[PDB]
Amino acid sequence: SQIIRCKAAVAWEAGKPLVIEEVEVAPPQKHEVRIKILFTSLCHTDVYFWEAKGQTPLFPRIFGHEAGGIVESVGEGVTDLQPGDHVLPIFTGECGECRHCHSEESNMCDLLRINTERGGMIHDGESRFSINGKPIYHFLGTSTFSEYTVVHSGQVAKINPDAPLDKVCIVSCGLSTGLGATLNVAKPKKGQSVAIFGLGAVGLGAAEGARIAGASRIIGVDFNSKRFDQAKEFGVTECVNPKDHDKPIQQVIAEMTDGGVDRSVECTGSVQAMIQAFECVHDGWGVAVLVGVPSKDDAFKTHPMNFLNERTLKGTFFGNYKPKTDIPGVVEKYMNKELELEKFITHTVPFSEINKAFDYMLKGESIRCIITMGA
Amino acid sequence: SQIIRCKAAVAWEAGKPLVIEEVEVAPPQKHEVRIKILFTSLCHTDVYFWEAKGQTPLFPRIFGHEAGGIVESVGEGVTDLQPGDHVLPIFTGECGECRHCHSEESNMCDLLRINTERGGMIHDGESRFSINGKPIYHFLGTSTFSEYTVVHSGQVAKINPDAPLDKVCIVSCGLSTGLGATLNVAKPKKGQSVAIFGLGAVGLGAAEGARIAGASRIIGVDFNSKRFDQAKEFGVTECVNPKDHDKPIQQVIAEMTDGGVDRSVECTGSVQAMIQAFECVHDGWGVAVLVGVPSKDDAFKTHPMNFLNERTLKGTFFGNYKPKTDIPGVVEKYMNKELELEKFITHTVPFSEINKAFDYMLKGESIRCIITMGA
Ligand SMILES: NC(=O)c1ccc[n+]([C@@H]2O[C@H](COP(=O)([O-])OP(=O)(O)OC[C@H]3O[C@@H](n4cnc5c(N)ncnc54)[C@H](O)[C@@H]3O)[C@@H](O)[C@H]2O)c1
Ligand SMILES: [Zn+2]
Ligand SMILES: [Zn+2]
Ligand SMILES: [Zn+2]
Ligand SMILES: [Zn+2]
Repeated sequence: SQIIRCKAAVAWEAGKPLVIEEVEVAPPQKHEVRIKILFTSLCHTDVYFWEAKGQTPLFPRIFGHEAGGIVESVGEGVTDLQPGDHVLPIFTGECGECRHCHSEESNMCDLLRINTERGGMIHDGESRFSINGKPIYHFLGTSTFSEYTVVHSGQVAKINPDAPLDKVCIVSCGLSTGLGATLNVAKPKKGQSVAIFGLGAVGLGAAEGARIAGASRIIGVDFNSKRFDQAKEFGVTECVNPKDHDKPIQQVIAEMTDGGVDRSVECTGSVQAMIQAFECVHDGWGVAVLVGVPSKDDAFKTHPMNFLNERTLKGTFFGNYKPKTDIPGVVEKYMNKELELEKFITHTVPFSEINKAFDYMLKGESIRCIITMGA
Repeated sequence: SQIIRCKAAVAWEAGKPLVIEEVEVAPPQKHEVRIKILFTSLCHTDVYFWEAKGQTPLFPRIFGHEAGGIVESVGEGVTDLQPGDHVLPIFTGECGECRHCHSEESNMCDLLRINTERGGMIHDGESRFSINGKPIYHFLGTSTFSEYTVVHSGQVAKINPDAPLDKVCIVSCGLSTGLGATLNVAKPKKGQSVAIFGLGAVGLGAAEGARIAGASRIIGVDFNSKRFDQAKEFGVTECVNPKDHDKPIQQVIAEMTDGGVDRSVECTGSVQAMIQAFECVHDGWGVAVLVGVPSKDDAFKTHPMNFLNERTLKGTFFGNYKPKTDIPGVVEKYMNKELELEKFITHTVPFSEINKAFDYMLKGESIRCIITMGA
């Protein structure tokens, strides 16, 4: 393997439109594999770092971590992948030899866990992308906004090759995160009630999951009332717009629910919402799960007696799925009609029109928009 | 059943020496029981409300909520208890028919949960205590600093009659609170490491639980370095005093343990300790437990990524033990030589020297001082 010349959607500057550039993609080194991206979608996390809203801004940069693609070649030492394999890159990985990989509870691999500041590869600290000899930096070790990318093999999930990559690409971030937030972490019992603050693609995976758990009540909570109608299709039974109420939104919920919900799942990334997501669960057994990544440093607060009232609070990342281990299995779940994915997909654009995807999410019009390479 | 005259140590005024008086104990009304008290000990919670540290001063009052005694009579409607049974009054009850009692998760009876303001019985708002026809108020529905007391049956754990009442009386508050915090909420795995903040009766219960639980490293955290020596008997392998460190205490623990403890237990009620207790645990699988009850209203505060890096925060009450159902069981553990309680009892005084117990505890000289009626 040599260096590939391909198209990538490059961000040169914070909060500005992406540019399709001809870039050069270096070959994979030890433990890296080089992937042909076939399909990708946009996740809000891309937008947050694209706006350099919160994080250390780093530009120029190639975003994208929700994708479906094909292994083009593999690096030295790689035994679990080969050219031609159908794969999903995931923003956080699984080495199989750390305590966290070794743990039943955690997916925060000491090696391959999410790192949002890092713009280069693990191996040598260099970027595999460049234009005119200058590095274009990586994202979450995936950088899927390029026709070809290089990803550590540990962050690459081989899946059933008959799976349509243009549906199952959403399984690589948003969908599983919400889903897992519910099934693996909150773990609502049959008949129980669940509150979900945020109804984007993540929130709706969580809803799909609580329904999957047999929750009897799934309360959708969102500031954008226009997200409400579609939400019932994913298992949501009622929606609440905090603006439509004088009461504290957690007080609104506690009253709806003879005291508060059984589980809540936080999907938007607002600390007050987190505060609100925790305080809206029932005492004694309520468990709140935070999953939206916050931009503020605002503290989680509250009178401790809510806890001493035996309410638990768990935080999660990527639905606590182990990437190489579980995710191939989840994809199988769609072939098997447990999971209905087409409905998460509301827009489609060609790679050449990738900027339409930023526009749609920012207008609250899309859940997921699929971007198609080669167009 | 008629009225009883006996000795009681009555508090007429805050922070003042208790005085032994002859009082009258009315018979128990519906769902109540009258208990002959054999042994009682003091507790920091007694001193606080006795000092009128914070709440609403209420005097005259009969304090005491750790005791072992014998059922003398039961009021109409009591079926789970009869005259002669050995019991422990608990500061909080289990009505068995409220929403909390029905749950698997919670021990916070909607009916019988702790109340520090109430001076009379539930049934009728009246006190069963009097001197010359004037009420002496209850404390925590137990008032065990009396030869006889009347207690709602929901607050009485019928226990093993072979149990030495002069040992197992401490199981009804402080001790079980810590113990359960570990074993029921934190649930440290065999071999895991634990940090415990606060080395009072509660901490030492928590420390004891972790030992029982098979923790391999049990780190004690307290500002009074003089509690450190006695903690090793309770399973603590090492202690750290923040006053001996410039560094934030959570940062210190994290380097000592290569990232933070597997489990933590916050036992002081200091909010600053709550933040540290949560932040000193390991990401991915760390679980922090707050059990110390705050005396101030400061909010818990923390950066959200601390959660999303998959830490978990749980608060519990009375160690998540159900008063009527579980406390008898913890007592079996002492019987079966699983629980070593004796090491907690540092003093014994006759009921007549009850004011010494205040002194001993106020000089921080005691863990527990057992008080013996009839002397
Ligand atoms: N933990 C993970 O591994 C993981 C994976 C994917 C996404 N995320 C993060 O999850 C969050 C959601 O992602 P998404 O793609 O589904 O976003 P999205 O923009 O498509 O949806 C966000 C929803 O939350 C709503 N919202 C915004 N502020 C709110 C507030 N104060 N109160 C209530 N609702 C509010 C918005 O209306 C929006 O509909 C993001 O924060 C993302 O960075 C985390
Ligand atoms: Zn994402
Ligand atoms: Zn690992
Ligand atoms: Zn006590
Ligand atoms: Zn009850």
